[PDB]
Amino acid sequence: ERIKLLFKEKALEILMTIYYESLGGNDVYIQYIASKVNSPHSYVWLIIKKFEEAKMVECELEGRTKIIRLTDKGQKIAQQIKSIIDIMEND
Amino acid sequence: ERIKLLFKEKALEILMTIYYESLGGNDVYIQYIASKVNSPHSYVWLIIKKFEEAKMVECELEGRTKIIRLTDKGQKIAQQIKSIIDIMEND
Ligand SMILES: [Cl-]
Ligand SMILES: [Cl-]
Ligand SMILES: [Cl-]
Ligand SMILES: [Cl-]
Repeated sequence: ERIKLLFKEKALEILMTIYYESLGGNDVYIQYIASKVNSPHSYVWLIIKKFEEAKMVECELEGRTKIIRLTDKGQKIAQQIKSIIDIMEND
Repeated sequence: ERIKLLFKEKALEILMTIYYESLGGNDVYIQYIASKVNSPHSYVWLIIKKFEEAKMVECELEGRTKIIRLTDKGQKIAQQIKSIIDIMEND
């Protein structure tokens, strides 16, 4: 909510979902991101393409499965956002 | 624009305006923030109140002049956003 004050909530949760899922050791599937966030599949896809345009993620097809990975740039950004979230939540 | 992808552009520019103005040594006046950002005075005031609620700024009246200052919390957040902006702009 203080988060909504500064961030686009939907795009943020997509980015951080990719971050935590990859950090945990999972290949990140677009379907998985959808199950975790409050957006329809088509909206997730749209945001992923925007991230790709911004050189923050790369995606590739493995058969019928879309896999998303953070670029070094996307990773740094997610890490910094993680700290902002921490700071915002700690009074 | 990649900024708009993740951030609320209007709130962001208000926060960073406070950050750079204070860093330069100015008392930050609400009127000044308005001259720098693309928002009407009343919208700036609304955002400032939200920041105040989030304990990121404090404001006070000096006569008829509203002065805004970042709290330690607001300062840390602005600093982290500064790095994100830098990262986003450097390919
Ligand atoms: Cl992997
Ligand atoms: Cl990379
Ligand atoms: Cl001062
Ligand atoms: Cl303080």
